[PDB]
Amino acid sequence: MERNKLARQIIDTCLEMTRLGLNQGTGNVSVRYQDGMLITPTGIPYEKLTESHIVFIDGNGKHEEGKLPSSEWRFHMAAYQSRPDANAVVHNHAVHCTAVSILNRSIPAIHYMIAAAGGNSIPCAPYATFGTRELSEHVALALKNRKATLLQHHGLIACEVNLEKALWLAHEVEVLAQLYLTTLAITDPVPVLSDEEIAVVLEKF
Amino acid sequence: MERNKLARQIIDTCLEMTRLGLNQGTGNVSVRYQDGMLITPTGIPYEKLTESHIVFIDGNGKHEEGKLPSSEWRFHMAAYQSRPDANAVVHNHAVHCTAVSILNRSIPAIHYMIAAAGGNSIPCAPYATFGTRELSEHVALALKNRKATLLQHHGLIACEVNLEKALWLAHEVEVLAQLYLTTLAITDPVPVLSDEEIAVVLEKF
Amino acid sequence: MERNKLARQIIDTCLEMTRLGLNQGTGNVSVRYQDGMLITPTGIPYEKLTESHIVFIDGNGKHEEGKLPSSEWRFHMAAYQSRPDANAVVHNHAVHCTAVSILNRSIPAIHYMIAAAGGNSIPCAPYATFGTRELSEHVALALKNRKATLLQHHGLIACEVNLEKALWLAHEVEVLAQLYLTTLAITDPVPVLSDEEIAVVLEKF
Amino acid sequence: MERNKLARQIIDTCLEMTRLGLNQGTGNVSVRYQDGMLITPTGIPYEKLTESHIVFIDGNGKHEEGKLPSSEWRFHMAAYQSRPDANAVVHNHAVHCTAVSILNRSIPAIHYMIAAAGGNSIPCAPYATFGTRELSEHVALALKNRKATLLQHHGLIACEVNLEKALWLAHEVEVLAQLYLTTLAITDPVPVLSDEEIAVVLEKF
Ligand SMILES: [Zn+2]
Ligand SMILES: [Zn+2]
Ligand SMILES: [Zn+2]
Ligand SMILES: [Zn+2]
Repeated sequence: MERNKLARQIIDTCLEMTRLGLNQGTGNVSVRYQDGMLITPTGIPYEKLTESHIVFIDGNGKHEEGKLPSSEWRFHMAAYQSRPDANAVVHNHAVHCTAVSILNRSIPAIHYMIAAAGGNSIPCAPYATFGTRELSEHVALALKNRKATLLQHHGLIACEVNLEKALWLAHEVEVLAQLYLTTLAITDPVPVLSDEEIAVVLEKF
Repeated sequence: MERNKLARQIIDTCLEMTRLGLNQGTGNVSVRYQDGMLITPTGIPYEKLTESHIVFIDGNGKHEEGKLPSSEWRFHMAAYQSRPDANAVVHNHAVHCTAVSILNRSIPAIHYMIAAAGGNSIPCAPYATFGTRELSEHVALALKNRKATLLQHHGLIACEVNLEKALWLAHEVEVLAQLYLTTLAITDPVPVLSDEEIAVVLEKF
Repeated sequence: MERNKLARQIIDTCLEMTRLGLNQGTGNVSVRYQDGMLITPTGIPYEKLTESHIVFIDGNGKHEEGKLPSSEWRFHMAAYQSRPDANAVVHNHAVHCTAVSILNRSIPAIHYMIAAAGGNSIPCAPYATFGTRELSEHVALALKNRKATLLQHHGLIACEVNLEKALWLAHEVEVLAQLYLTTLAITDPVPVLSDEEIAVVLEKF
Repeated sequence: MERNKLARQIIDTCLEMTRLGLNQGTGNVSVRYQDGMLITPTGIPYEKLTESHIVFIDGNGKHEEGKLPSSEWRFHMAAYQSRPDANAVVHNHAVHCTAVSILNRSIPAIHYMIAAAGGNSIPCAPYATFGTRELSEHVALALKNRKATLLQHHGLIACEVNLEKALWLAHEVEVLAQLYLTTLAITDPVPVLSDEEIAVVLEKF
């Protein structure tokens, strides 16, 4: 659990994300570490990334000297304080999720895998300018009882116990997003599973 | 026809499936073997899979010691008992097929390749919680006269004589799914080939 | 211009086609040769293809001994007799083109690249069972004044002077297909360029 | 900043563009150089491109002897004269952008990344035959206060300080295009961010 092993995984998650069709050189990834977090830097294209580029931001919000952390670092810190169990955070502007956040809609229970994020929906937190404390509060309120949330006019945040499951979850919500937009263009509303049905699935997971 | 050759093929089918855009670390593949089947395990990402991870489940539903078979193993066993000719089963949550299963619609004869699954349609079996005996019965009734079926709010099952044709068929039904949703957004109903026309194509295959 | 050099190119065109997202192990490719043509065989997956699998079919429709030519060989021969200038033929079931052939619509002049196929449209020939003489006649009538045509409920045929341009053209018509279906879901009709405008573009090419 | 280093980058941008899903052997790339520019040649498929194929066109519009510059070179020269700060130009026929240019619509502020191109929109310049002086004037007027523009019934032009950012920007506008068409099929108008909101984002960048 050294710093470089964690930094290598961050980078591999970036590469993997790009390969899955979710990143477009616009996302950012972090892990919980010591009293704060390790995050991707702003400005460096993912493919030029080396272990030594990863940035440490302490619990007070102070970042390592001579390194610029991602421009969206503040809602990574908000996630870690709102959800003590989260150890990794994945943010991207995946097209389908983002398109659903532009309609300012929550993703309802159109598929039983919606339970991976913890309930019968994927919420859409309200718009606030990237990098602000106001955006950070909306994110913290949306992650109180869900592991993933849309961000109106912006994209997605997913958190989990490690980077593997956070990427897995991020991908699953982009599939759910795609399903909802594809079915919504044909019929409105979209048929959903009942709350009873989701409660069984939750128990089963 | 040793166990490892069959296990290697299962793994290659997983890899291939992921490369074709159908799997997203959510499907499961099996082959008929001895008195039961060889299936993919639950919990291991496809890329960490080795021959020794594949799980044997006998005809009584008893799985090898210290191995966890996929969570969806019961409808693989239902397929093998409903269709004696099936020797391999491919299940995934391919986006277009799944989107059609959310509208709870059958895929009708919009293209002459619908005959690869054995008739003039791809049915949609009703919803039941994953991993249950009730889901297993719906699957068994849907595969009685077709080689592939949608599963409402869930995804797809395809079966054939070997893994090569089962993957081939699974991919073909995802193309058919895509065609139907793309045309359905423009016009409802979608023009179909007549039953007479499908009967000629069937004979020809 | 030996037989093996031509057979190697056929195979590379198959591989390339699959890489571009047009083939799904359902198309077939040919080249004009001697008094007939060299075509891909039926039944062999593209990746197992070797120079020695390619099939020669003479001008009388007689194929080499102990080799099965593609099941769709007859409209390849129809193309060569209807268009003396065509030296290669590419057929596939590319999703967007096929979706447009299911609406039984011609692709009109929504983009100036429609002139690559020779006019102000990409026609849609009427349905007839694959592999028949009736299908062959519709194809021959559609290619009289165009280098590419849709085939209702089926897919696409493109022909050109060599395999490079036939694949290039096939890809361009799949892009045109995608543009038309994407715009058609928003507005019906789709704005087009006037015949005057297409006549200038034609002259320019 | 030798000529070959610049020629190598042009080629890599072509390759990269094709890998991102934007090019289809139809775009063209240039860099500002000496008194004119270095551009891709017409007729050579991107994968056969070598440093020695790149063409130099002076400020008078005279191209190197025995080399044919792209057929769309004139609006590359128009870009360089309309925007002194642009050092690289990327043009392609990316499907979503092109589909939006067929509806002859501007892309409005549906996402905060619209500010990368310099304002609250991505304009759509009017149609004129490829390769003409009339097309060149529309492009010059559209790039006066934006770094990217759609071209009605045609595709996209993006310019920036270097090739890296010009490709990055071109990709971002294709994502914006996709978002707008996907949301437009569900609801018309598409919710946008207010001008006040975009003014803050602009300041922040
Ligand atoms: Zn963001
Ligand atoms: Zn499943
Ligand atoms: Zn065909
Ligand atoms: Zn162009």
